[PDB]
Amino acid sequence: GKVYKKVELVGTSEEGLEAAIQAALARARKTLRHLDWFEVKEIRGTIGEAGVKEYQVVLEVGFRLEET
Amino acid sequence: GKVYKKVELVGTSEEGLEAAIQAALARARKTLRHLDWFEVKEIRGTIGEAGVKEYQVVLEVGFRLEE
Amino acid sequence: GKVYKKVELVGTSEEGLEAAIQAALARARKTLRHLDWFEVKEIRGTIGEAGVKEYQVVLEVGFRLEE
Amino acid sequence: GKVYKKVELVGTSEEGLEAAIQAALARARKTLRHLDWFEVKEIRGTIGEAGVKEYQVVLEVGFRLEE
Amino acid sequence: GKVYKKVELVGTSEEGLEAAIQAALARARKTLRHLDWFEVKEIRGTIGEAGVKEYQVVLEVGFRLEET
Amino acid sequence: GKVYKKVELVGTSEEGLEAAIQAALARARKTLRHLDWFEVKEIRGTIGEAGVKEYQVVLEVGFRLEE
Amino acid sequence: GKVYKKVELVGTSEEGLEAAIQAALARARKTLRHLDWFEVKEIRGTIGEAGVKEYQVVLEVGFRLEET
Amino acid sequence: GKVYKKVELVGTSEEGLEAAIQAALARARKTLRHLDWFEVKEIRGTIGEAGVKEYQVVLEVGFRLEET
Amino acid sequence: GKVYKKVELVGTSEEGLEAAIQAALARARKTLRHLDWFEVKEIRGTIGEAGVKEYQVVLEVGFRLEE
Amino acid sequence: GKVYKKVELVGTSEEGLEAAIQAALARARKTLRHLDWFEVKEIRGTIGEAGVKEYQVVLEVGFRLEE
Amino acid sequence: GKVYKKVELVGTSEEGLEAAIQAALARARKTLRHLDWFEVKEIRGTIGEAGVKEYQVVLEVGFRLEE
Amino acid sequence: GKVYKKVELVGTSEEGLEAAIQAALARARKTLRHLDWFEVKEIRGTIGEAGVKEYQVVLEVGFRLEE
Ligand SMILES: [Cl-]
Ligand SMILES: [Cl-]
Ligand SMILES: [Cl-]
Ligand SMILES: [Cl-]
Ligand code: NA
Ligand code: NA
Repeated sequence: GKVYKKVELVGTSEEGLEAAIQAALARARKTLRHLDWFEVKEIRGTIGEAGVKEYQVVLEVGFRLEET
Repeated sequence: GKVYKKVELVGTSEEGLEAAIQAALARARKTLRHLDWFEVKEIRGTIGEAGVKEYQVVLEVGFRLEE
Repeated sequence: GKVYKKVELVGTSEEGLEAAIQAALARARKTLRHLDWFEVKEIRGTIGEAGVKEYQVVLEVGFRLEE
Repeated sequence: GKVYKKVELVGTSEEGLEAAIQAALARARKTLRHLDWFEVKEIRGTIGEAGVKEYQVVLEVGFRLEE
Repeated sequence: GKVYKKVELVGTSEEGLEAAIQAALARARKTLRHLDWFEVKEIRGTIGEAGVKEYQVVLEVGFRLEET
Repeated sequence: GKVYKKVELVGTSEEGLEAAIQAALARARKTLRHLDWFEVKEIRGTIGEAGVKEYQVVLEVGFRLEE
Repeated sequence: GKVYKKVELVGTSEEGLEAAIQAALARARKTLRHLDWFEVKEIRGTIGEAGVKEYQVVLEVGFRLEET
Repeated sequence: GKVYKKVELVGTSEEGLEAAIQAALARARKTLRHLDWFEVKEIRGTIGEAGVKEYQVVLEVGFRLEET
Repeated sequence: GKVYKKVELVGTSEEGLEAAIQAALARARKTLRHLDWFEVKEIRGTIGEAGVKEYQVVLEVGFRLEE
Repeated sequence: GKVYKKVELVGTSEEGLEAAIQAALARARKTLRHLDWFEVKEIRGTIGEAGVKEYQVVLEVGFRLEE
Repeated sequence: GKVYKKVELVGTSEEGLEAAIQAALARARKTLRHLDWFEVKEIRGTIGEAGVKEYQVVLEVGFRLEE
Repeated sequence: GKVYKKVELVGTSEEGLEAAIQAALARARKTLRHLDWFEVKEIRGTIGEAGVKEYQVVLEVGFRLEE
């Protein structure tokens, strides 16, 4: 029947976790069609003088493949 | 001694991770007594036109059992 | 030497596990060349009134990269 | 707002994997409402004179909770 | 064929691992029928002035379900 | 009390999962005594022109050791 | 070449995940030098009358070691 | 240099964990030479009317292989 | 808020599992303050002529940090 | 902020581990831009008459995506 | 169809990783026939005054079972 | 009675895996006494113009504690 594909991305953001996630999805939408779900694999980040510099969320984005 | 039980729930929310966790805890409080701790197992979600449709957090809720 | 690539697909089917795997592989053949092997990562599915609605097999497909 | 609950069951059958899964779902449908999805956690079984005696599929059944 | 259900419990005890396990099983038999097997998932505990305060054993208890 | 041993085998087959499992158990029966249970660890396979060429199921076979 | 060390901390906060993480990092910078990155290992918490009492984020903090 | 081999065994005992472990080692000593170490993989068991019927410890036994 | 630290120790003992855990906690108490909880990660050991030479339990010890 | 993508490759070589890794990176450089980091997931290989025939290293290559 | 067996070995060497793997495989050749592949499970070692004393590679060796 | 402690380090080197491990052990020897063993947890690295820029090996170093 239907077949999906999953790509692994790493969204980053200085705002927070949800922001990093949306950042990855926003870019995914530019080149991938039929985005359906995502799964968080890792949550990490860089440290600056004020604490967290950047949040980095590693996630898998699942999307439906078309006919051909 | 004391004995606890753990149940696995998946709280959802279009707002955020904390909201999804709270949603699951809110519902848990209605039928389970002595809620003590939770452990997040998975974080996933669905995608819509604006990006994240709903955040889904799989978590285990531990509570103390009576008698 | 030789270098391979692995892509993650999710084949579905209402018939069974083998069918879901085949579905994923059939679509893979359309856009990928030199498909060599697959590894099943997860087996899950949706539930309907008759039980299993659709079986969903998450798998990795390995194929030889050209050049 | 929505909240789901997952329970772990072990379906068994002498027929095969799919049958063992259906067996667990069939029994689940008797006491649980709004069955949505299932995840296979382990596949094991017992051995008899003719090979596989009984297939045993440990799976999680997710279902939606009423507010 | 037969169907089983597994529940996750945490048995505790100041005496030891075996005691913690038994404590969990003892309570399990008061509300669950047809207990067949258990599986240890975690072993943790709290620390007191004399070392271990209480042992905590997270385990899954498997029991057969009645077709009703 | 009693003691068991577990060996890891990989059964293969062009027909399906159950068949690959059976193939491993069939061969295990020829040199091992008191076979009791099995656990599936991995499910993988090779790809051919028609899709799945061979299904490969890695499993652990548990058997009682004699004293 | 360079060598790094990782320490495991648990930051807590009644506000949220990002806050818990920052709390851990804030304390980390008082005794550790050259903090470079962090990795979330677990997310758990305690439950109170209003739901989440406190969020607990277990994380690893990586920092560069000084050759001395 | 040296090469070791690991076999997986399941020791059982009604006494307790340590007992099940020793049970597996005792039998291992009968047919395997140069036993060096063991690693516990799983701890499970059966349930009887008095609680735990049998403890079952799944472990790997490592031993040194000889010349030929 | 409060911040904890976790250290990983491997307590040993020729007596048993509980003893090995205690051995690690005893030593921990000498240089670490505010010990709160422990988590067992691994259970292994060495083998001698009488069977188990020494039990080794890898565990993490969590304690609250000051200021 | 920025977004990265990770692809899974398997580099192979008859000489060793580093060589297999390099082989994967060499090929990755031909079609992927902004390669930043890699992570080794698995190390396996084939066996021949002289021992190791080919070393196979499965790794993830992370690279920055352009906007 | 064909059935394979996997045994777990631990090769050691003071020279390096590849050497430890080869050591395990060389001894394997002495008593096992039809060695086909290996999978590295762990990489550990002992420490001496000069740093690494011996590298120890835990691996699984797959081979075709006869008949 | 004996108690060990494990610390997690990340050794780096542009030479190779073994070198990165030695780098971590070398630095470890400067502040830690009774280094006994090490376990490799991850192998990763950075990518440069020529392929691997720097190998990074995350490992745990076990050492014996003084009573
Ligand atoms: Cl791709
Ligand atoms: Cl329940
Ligand atoms: Cl430290
Ligand atoms: Cl054997
Ligand atoms: Na948040
Ligand atoms: Na004990």
